[PDB]
Amino acid sequence: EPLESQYQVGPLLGSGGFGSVYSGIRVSDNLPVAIKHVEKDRISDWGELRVPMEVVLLKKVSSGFSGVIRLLDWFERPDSFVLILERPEPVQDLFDFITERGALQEELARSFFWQVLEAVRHCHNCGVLHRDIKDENILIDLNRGELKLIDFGSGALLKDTVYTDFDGTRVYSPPEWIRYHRYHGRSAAVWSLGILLYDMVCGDIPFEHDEEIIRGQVFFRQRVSSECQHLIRWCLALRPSDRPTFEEIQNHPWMQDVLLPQETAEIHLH
Ligand SMILES: O=C(Nc1cnccc1O[C@H]1CCNC1)c1csc(-c2c(F)cccc2F)n1
Repeated sequence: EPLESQYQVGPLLGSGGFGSVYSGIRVSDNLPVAIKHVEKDRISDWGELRVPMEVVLLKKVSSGFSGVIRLLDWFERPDSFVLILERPEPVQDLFDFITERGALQEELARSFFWQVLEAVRHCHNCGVLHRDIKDENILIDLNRGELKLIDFGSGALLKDTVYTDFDGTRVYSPPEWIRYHRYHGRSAAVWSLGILLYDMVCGDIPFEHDEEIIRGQVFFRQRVSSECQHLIRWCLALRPSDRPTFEEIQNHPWMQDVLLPQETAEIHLH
């Protein structure tokens, strides 16, 4: 029951706005894990089963489907919570992967983007809005060609009314947030997915400054097919209601004939 006695702690994987995250092994069966610490003073969103809203969201999405890193257990300490999360091995985040490869071939980006869409749909089906979809928050299980979302620490319960709070990543945030401090969940998620898909096929994000986000003119700095460009620009429609639904994204001509994850690993990752 001590954290100490169930887990051998390994080295730090990263720290930041979300807390500090370490590699670990579960002693009972040697299962690789990740161990995330969050200081209670740093938590502003709370929920109940009293825990961080992050733990509520995780428990909602962690019933089995493999497109999210699951919450395996958690602990409360006097000044912090400790979350025990899945750890694939070998693994690499998508930011690192794109940094190393540069812009992804479209077949690969299609496979990755499709898996992200399936994972986001799973979250929304479980009643969870992630609100920080980006390269750094997507892990690639390199052996199986499977992508997995991490970091629910800026997420919220999914609702149909306006959100007036945001603490995700600004350059992935939509023009309605920038201009009005208001957004709806789904259409804000589709904007972020447009930013993400551009990042995959171009190797960097399309917008740095607020003025570029609100102008929403997309320039392509690498060669990208016309169908991919069209999907990106649709996702990045300035008016929220002009963006595609997940169903419309997944029916788009660019999204046809996706590789399976295992095929994807055999072709592009092995
Ligand atoms: O939940 C996860 N991670 C996380 C959560 N909540 C906030 C941040 C999180 O991650 C931080 C560490 C890596 N960058 C961000 C997680 C599980 S496995 C893992 C991971 C890995 F096993 C190898 C390399 C990088 C990894 F991310 N991460």
